[PDB]
Amino acid sequence: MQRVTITLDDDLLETLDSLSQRRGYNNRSEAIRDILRSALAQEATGTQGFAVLSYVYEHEKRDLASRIVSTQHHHHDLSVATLHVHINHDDCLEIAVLKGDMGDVQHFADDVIAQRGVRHGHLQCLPKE
Amino acid sequence: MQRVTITLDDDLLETLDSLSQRRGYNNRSEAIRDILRSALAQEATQQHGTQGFAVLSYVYEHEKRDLASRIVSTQHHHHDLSVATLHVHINHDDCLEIAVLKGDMGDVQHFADDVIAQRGVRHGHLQCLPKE
Amino acid sequence: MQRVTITLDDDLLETLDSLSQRRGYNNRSEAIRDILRSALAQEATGTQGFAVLSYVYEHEKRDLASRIVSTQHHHHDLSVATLHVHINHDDCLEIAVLKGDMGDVQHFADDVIAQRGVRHGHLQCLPKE
Amino acid sequence: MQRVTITLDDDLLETLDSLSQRRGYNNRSEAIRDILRSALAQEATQQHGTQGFAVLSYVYEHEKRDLASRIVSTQHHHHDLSVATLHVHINHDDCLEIAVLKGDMGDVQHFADDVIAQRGVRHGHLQCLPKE
Ligand SMILES: OC[C@H]1O[C@H](O[C@H]2[C@H](O)[C@@H](O)[C@H](OCCCC3CCCCC3)O[C@@H]2CO)[C@H](O)[C@@H](O)[C@@H]1O
Ligand SMILES: OC[C@H]1O[C@H](O[C@H]2[C@H](O)[C@@H](O)[C@H](OCCCC3CCCCC3)O[C@@H]2CO)[C@H](O)[C@@H](O)[C@@H]1O
Ligand code: NI
Ligand code: NI
Ligand code: NI
Ligand code: NI
Ligand code: NI
Ligand code: NI
Ligand code: NI
Ligand code: NI
Ligand code: NI
Ligand code: NI
Ligand code: NI
Ligand code: NI
Ligand code: NI
Ligand code: NI
Ligand code: NI
Ligand code: NI
Ligand code: NI
Ligand code: NI
Ligand code: NI
Ligand code: NI
Ligand code: NI
Ligand code: NI
Repeated sequence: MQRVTITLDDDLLETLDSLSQRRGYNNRSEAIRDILRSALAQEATGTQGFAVLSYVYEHEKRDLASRIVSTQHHHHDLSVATLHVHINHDDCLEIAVLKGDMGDVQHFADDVIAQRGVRHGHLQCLPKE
Repeated sequence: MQRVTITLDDDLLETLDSLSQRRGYNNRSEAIRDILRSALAQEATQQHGTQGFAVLSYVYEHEKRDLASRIVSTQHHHHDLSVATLHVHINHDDCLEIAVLKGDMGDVQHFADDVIAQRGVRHGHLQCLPKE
Repeated sequence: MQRVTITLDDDLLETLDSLSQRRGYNNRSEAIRDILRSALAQEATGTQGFAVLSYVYEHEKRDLASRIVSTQHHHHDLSVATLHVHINHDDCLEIAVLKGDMGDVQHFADDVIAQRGVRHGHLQCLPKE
Repeated sequence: MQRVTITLDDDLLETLDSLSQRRGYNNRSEAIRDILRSALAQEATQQHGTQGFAVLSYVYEHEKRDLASRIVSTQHHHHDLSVATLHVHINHDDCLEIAVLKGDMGDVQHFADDVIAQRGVRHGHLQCLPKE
């Protein structure tokens, strides 16, 4: 067993402690060691497949409604279908199911979320494997 | 029962006959009686004061005139009637969209119009399933 | 202008009259003439395109949940994606978006709705034209 | 601020290093600090007593063992948490499904488990967007 010293800010530690107590850990190291185990295990996650793109945006702002649909049409091949739920008067929750090469999928995601007016962008890839 | 006579013009009649022919009908009363029942029956499912769910389909060419931004804005104005919308990019220009609505079958009718009656939207189609 | 005499049962006429009065028609003929106009106009509705299949079914009954998904997988090519809303504890509202030759679409619809356990089956075809 | 020392075993560490390498990290505190914040932050969005919406994705092979009938039955048991589910037939065996949920972020967590924790379901993934 090796050792590693990290520096953490007060608020993070305050939440982490609140959690280590309740979740039944003897101390910070024990609790952090556990989060690492799960997190790294998820890193066991090739060129083609499907993907789920989630994100929230406001239809008005920079005419995003039109922009995001136009964008998706430029890559309509990669697009399978898009689910959309109106959450409030301004925001919209959208989920685009994508098919094709992961490279194209990665690019598609950027065209949609890496821009002003879009929040909570999330992309899960499901490669053929 | 009760017999009723309808006054039809030469044109409307030549129509009812070629289409009834194509659809296997050999008799006008039958062709007309079904069209009628089919109508009044759909007329029903739409009444106000009845709850339920509905399916609204339609195709639109996103570019035109902010139909995307206006179609989406219209659904937000009535967000309480919307459950979720499914959109499929048909080709570089056409958008197939399907919206599930729940609530008063009446208000739904309105909603279908506010959208289906928008310059640029075609193939509109509603289907109300009263909660029974 | 030609003439056509049809026979209608009491209840239908009772609804039709209630309607002709309120909707402002002078009589049955005037009201029926109007329904015909619209109905026949809709008959202006070739081999390929998309379609929307709607229907309601109860997940339990004859294991429909599994059957309808298995069915759709036999024709997964014609299937683009399927929306599903749980309406109550027993019934489900499902809408399948279909792509392909109308012939295949017509067949697909029968495999899904023309059977016990399924209600309100509806199919709108959108051919490439 | 505050410095903390973690006791790691040779294996967990060789892991954190090859994966941090692949991801461009050159320092362990940074690799670990982000993993941590990312975790506690997601831990948050899930609390009970907060409303909102969520996205639940997962893949399943419909045949297996009535996973179709059981997955769908489970969603009906909690129908109030469901908004709508989107299903895509990946291939002759795999079903990609996406369910939108709204309500207490807490109950949602449960729901994700009742399904994601079903023999035959893989690639499960939740994303809670607290109504703020
Ligand atoms: O688009 C990718 C995702 O990016 C962010 O989450 C990332 C976060 O930005 C990243 O820092 C973390 O990785 C933790 C950093 C640890 C690395 C991986 C393992 C080896 C060492 C570095 O993963 C999460 C998702 O799981 C967003 O919060 C999420 O909504 C989005 O979908
Ligand atoms: O699957 C096709 C549709 O079949 C039924 O509606 C049909 C009805 O069964 C038919 O009888 C009527 O046609 C009226 C009969 C008139 C014919 C057409 C014109 C020429 C003469 C005959 O159309 C409606 C739909 O529009 C169902 O109620 C509907 O949910 C379903 O989607
Ligand atoms: Ni050691
Ligand atoms: Ni193209
Ligand atoms: Ni919206
Ligand atoms: Ni409101
Ligand atoms: Ni691009
Ligand atoms: Ni996989
Ligand atoms: Ni009589
Ligand atoms: Ni589109
Ligand atoms: Ni309105
Ligand atoms: Ni119809
Ligand atoms: Ni019914
Ligand atoms: Ni005449
Ligand atoms: Ni095949
Ligand atoms: Ni259901
Ligand atoms: Ni209930
Ligand atoms: Ni078949
Ligand atoms: Ni057309
Ligand atoms: Ni300090
Ligand atoms: Ni499937
Ligand atoms: Ni439960
Ligand atoms: Ni995530
Ligand atoms: Ni937010």
